[PDB]
Amino acid sequence: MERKLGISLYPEHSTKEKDMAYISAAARHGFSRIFTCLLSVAEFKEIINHAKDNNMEVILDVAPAVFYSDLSFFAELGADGIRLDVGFDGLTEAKMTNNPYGLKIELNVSNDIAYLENILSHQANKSALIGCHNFYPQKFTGLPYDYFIRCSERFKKHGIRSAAFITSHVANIGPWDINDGLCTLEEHRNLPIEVQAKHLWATGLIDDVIIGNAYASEEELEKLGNLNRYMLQLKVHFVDEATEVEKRATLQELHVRRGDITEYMVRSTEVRKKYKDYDFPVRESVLQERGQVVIGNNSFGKYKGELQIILKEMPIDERKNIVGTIAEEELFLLDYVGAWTQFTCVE
Repeated sequence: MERKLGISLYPEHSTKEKDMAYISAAARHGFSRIFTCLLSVAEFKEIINHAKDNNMEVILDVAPAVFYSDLSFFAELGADGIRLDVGFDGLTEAKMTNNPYGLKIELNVSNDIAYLENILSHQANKSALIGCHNFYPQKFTGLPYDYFIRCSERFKKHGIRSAAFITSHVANIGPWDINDGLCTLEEHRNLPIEVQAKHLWATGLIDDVIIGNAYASEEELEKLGNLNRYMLQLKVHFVDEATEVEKRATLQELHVRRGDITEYMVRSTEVRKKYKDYDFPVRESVLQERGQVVIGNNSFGKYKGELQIILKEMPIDERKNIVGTIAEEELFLLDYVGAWTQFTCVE
């Protein structure tokens, strides 16, 4: 399943000019999805048209107070779908998927109940359904990890497109007065924007990553657009002593964690076939600690040129050279390198 980047808009808290400029900005970094919020016609129509000219999928969230299943009004705007933030009896959802306007029905992923099982037990077009998590403006009210996974696995089990929200650290606009950041997972509230996106995609359970607040900076859009969406990339910082060959082993290789794992380190064993002829002089070895990129040196015999990323502390081993460290904010990402997982290391 294709992976998209998205942005959120709140046109009532802004002008059509800056919203259209933002859509343009996000478009030149591979964003192709918009979440838009009607809290309180022609200008929404202009903005949405500008979005559709820039090949962006538009999902409308409209407050149920500001008015039934004549979804024609959403069609006339040029929206591609509507969010059902709160659900019904399942039957109503089912009938909405048969709308004659080709509109997507976006469901709330964030409720861990047999919601889909209910909807699909009625005569429902599964192919019209998508799903998106809530975001959480109040600090500490975001979703916990295990709950978030259960929720996302429901939608994955049924092959339905999923999405979640990440938060910008520049953006100043959300739907309400309280805005402590707009992300789905609580743990993402104070993480770098690109790390949040990396995490969501690394779960294997999220297809689309949407910035929940507006406007993300040019730099933030660029960072997100630069990411490989379909493979884990771990930011590495080299030590001063790292040789050219150690850096090439680190950066030029598609690493694979050998499937017979150890809990102490990620072993990239195919690397040492290419590098076993090369010079890895012994230098000052240090305590092995989580996040270190190390390599087997000249004195490691069979294991010379074996690149490892440390997962758990081990005593000094003079048969290894320390090469660098994975960025501290990204250490939790090591848990997504399982048996046989490909990953790269990037600067």
